[PDB]
Amino acid sequence: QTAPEVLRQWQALAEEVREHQFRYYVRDAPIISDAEFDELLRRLEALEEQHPELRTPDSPTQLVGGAGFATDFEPVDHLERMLSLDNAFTADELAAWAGRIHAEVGDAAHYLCELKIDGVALSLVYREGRLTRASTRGDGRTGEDVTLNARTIADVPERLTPGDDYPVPEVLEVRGEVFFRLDDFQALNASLVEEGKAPFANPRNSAAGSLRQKDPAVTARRRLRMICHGLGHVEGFRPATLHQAYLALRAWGLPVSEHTTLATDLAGVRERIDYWGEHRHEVDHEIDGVVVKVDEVALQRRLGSTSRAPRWAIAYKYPPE
Ligand SMILES: Nc1ncnc2c1ncn2[C@@H]1O[C@H](COP(=O)(O)O)[C@@H](O)[C@H]1O
Ligand SMILES: NC(=O)c1ccc[n+]([C@@H]2O[C@H](COP(=O)(O)O)[C@@H](O)[C@H]2O)c1
Repeated sequence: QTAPEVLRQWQALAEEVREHQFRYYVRDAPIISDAEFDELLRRLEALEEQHPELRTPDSPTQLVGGAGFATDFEPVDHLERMLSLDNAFTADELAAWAGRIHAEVGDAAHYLCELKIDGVALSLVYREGRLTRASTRGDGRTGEDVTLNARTIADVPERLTPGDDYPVPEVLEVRGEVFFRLDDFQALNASLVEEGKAPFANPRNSAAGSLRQKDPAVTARRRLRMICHGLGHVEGFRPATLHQAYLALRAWGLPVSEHTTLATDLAGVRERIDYWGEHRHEVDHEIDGVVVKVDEVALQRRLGSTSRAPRWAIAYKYPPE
């Protein structure tokens, strides 16, 4: 065993160094000067000379000076199973879902109405306010590790911002959608064609492909965006409602949509659906529908979920744009 202070110092220094290596090489966006970084690395190298067992092929020093940053899409489990959503395509279907909800929990349920973004699902995990893992949906229990790629998304903060009202959770699994804005999708296609590459047929395909890059620097060069729309496993945070949960996401620095509204009953839900039916074209990214969710966490627990989806939510899908 190496002495505890030595090990502590090495770990801390190596992590700080690797982070700047990632920020400089992958993102082309350093956050400390070249001089500052150089002293940092010099120090890590000194520590390793004094204790050569610390020099490993994985060290930011011994091996990885050019880069060692590749995504391999290895399977990684979600903390809580990621489900899909049941759909409704007609007024009748939606009313039937509402009725079922009424029969189980009466008039105690309110409905959060969110815009359904037609992108790529991404699950992020923050441990003690720090981003540790990001993965794809996969089969729901297990997805693919695209942590490095997710680290290049501007909207995804590496660290959560501490706030008076909302303390940083011990563990936070937050779900969101990754997408391109329409103008950015066109721009990307033009750039791809300029290099002799095939363009993407649609923004969803384009987001998926941009996200899933073995080399995260490719992802860093593209304007991916992310909007959080849900919660998985959480520790140190017990929001009464989804809407209140979104306020904490905001305080912490996570990206959330400004188009969400809280309806009190089905008439309110119906109004939002009719409204976005008329105005979804004005949003700068693709919206295929409206997701209706029982807002009260306790009611969500009661209603539960099936193996494939929540009973407490439903996606009202429009006709193709
Ligand atoms: N606001 C949203 N809330 C929940 N899920 C959303 C939202 N927007 C997009 N989605 C995605 O919609 C997926 C289910 O969609 P679908 O299979 O088309 O019915 C989710 O699993 C999410 O990844
Ligand atoms: N400002 C930075 O964060 C940063 C990080 C990594 C490398 N670099 C620059 O690139 C070279 C350093 O060696 P590495 O190639 O591991 O990073 C030096 O020119 C260094 O200043 C800068």
